[PDB]
Amino acid sequence: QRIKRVIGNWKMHGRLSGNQALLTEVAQGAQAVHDNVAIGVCVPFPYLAQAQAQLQGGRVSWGSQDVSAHEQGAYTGEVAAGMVAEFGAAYAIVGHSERRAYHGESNETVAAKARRALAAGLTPIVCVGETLAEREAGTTEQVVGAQLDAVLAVLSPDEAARIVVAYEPVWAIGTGKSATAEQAQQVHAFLRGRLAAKGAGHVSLLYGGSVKADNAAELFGQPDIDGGLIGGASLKSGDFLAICRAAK
Amino acid sequence: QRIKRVIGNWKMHGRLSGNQALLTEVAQGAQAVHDNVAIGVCVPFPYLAQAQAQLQGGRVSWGSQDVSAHEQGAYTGEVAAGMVAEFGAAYAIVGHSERRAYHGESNETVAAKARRALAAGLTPIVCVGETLAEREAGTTEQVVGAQLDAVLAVLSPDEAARIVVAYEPVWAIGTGKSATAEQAQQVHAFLRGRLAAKGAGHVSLLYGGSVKADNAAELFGQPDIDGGLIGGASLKSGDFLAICRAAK
Ligand code: NA
Ligand code: NA
Repeated sequence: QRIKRVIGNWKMHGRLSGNQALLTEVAQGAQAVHDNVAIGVCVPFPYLAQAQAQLQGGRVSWGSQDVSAHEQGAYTGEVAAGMVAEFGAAYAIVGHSERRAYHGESNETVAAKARRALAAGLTPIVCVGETLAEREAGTTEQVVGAQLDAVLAVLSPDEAARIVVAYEPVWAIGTGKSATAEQAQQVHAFLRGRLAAKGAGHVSLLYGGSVKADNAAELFGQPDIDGGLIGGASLKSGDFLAICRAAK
Repeated sequence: QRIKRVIGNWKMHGRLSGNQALLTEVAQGAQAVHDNVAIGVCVPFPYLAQAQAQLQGGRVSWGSQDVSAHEQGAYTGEVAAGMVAEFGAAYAIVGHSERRAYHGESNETVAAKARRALAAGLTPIVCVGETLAEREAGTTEQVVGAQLDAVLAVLSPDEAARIVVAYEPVWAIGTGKSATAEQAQQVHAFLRGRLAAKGAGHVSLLYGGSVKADNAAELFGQPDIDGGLIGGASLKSGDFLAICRAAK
């Protein structure tokens, strides 16, 4: 029995007063979700203090959407895992496809980010995923395998047991193709096998493609999908809670 | 006369209790500095709320070390200029050499960041600077000129009159080489001419190389150097205030 999780990635959205509305609604609605679902939100850096003040003591966790590969130094604009941790955050997303694409983050850089998260007392949500070109070239397993291996290679098994992994079907996001639950399960089963070989087979594997209120039950019903890293639906409390309830 | 400014770039340093100590010392010391010097600190994103609570109503301004090229969207980890503005920040650093190198930010991306900063009511500190390879190839003017032109091209003159520009001699970093005051002036005079041709000739031009208590007066005495964007010396209140006082 592995941990079920529904974690919202707000991405670059939110201002103080809209954040307070979403956070109150989610905290109030979360009381009605089955108690085995770990619910969390990852907010933009400046609002970590707000998320703490509003959610502290409740069942909703919070986190950042990135952390630096280093603990300190001449890295203008970057935020250290140690900084995020001081606001009682539980999570840090590392290696999101948007950052691998737009910021050029390599497999090895993501591995360093995972380690920094752990060292600071956060649970890293380690994102992996292949592009359309990669999938059509038949290299899905080589790619997401190399991404995950790079992270596992710098951790002991006991450290690896503490991560979360998220699969993003980048090939189905704004390309004209779409993913089925079965196609998701196929990659999750592959990733589960790599985790087991490391001795981290119990780690939560979250689906990070398009998750909406109408498809959550089908996706989360798959045997190796333990929940979701939710995009746009995480911005409207009704949709987000609907998704949280489907993870029972 | 143009606005004299000394702005500390903390880079990726600081935790809550050390931040409070530095902020207190700087605010207290700032009360004795000549009143024509605009003193500011740019802090990591999670501490913008802390800088506001501690500095509000005083003469020390605060800012972020970056802002997104976009106002909102699917840009996991990125922080919008609007978000920074809600914490009463006056500044955002855009195009720092560390971000052009480590994050691949192009000339045109920096220009978009400047615009987002202005639209949100921040003063962007637009960083320009050439590498060693560039300087030794004789291309200093072609490079820093292109970097500045990209930002000026997307602004009207009235908009351009609101920016700050900082020159970073990237060629002096980890190279053993150093810049003289006369060399700094030569580049500033070139950048001043480009600003004047746009109708933005009154803009503050800050020197962003290595500034220490013992060299500040010589650098800031140059006719086109209006102050400094300070690195490591910004981390110790005594050294930072020394630098601030020299901008009289
Ligand atoms: Na399942
Ligand atoms: Na001067």
